[PDB]
Amino acid sequence: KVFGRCELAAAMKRHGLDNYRGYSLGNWVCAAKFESNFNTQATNRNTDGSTDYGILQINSRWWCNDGRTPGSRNLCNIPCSALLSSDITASVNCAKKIVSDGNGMNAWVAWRNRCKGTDVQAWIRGCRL
Ligand SMILES: [Cl-]
Ligand SMILES: [Cl-]
Ligand SMILES: [Cl-]
Repeated sequence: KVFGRCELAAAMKRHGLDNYRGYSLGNWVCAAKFESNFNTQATNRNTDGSTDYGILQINSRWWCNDGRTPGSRNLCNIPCSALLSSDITASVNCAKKIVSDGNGMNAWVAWRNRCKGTDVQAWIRGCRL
């Protein structure tokens, strides 16, 4: 599913991501924009052989099981395929664990490089929330 911008903001809020660990909704929408362009089915293969999955490009090295990332963990206790669903529940619940791991949203390098320090409120501007 490719979400609309406000549609995704609303879904993220519904699932308790708004201001989670102090990160406003615009941060999360911005991260999703640059990670996946709002496409739940996004996948990308990393140089280390791991894969990133879903709207927030969650990585199989630590967070989910895909059966093909040697030496990896599955800390969200989910198959990576669950992160591709039109229902963002699994991605949100896993993101909550990731952002709580110590480095906040810096875990998403694209958030650090493209969202951090910017006017992230622009991502939810106009949205009925
Ligand atoms: Cl915001
Ligand atoms: Cl594996
Ligand atoms: Cl980047």
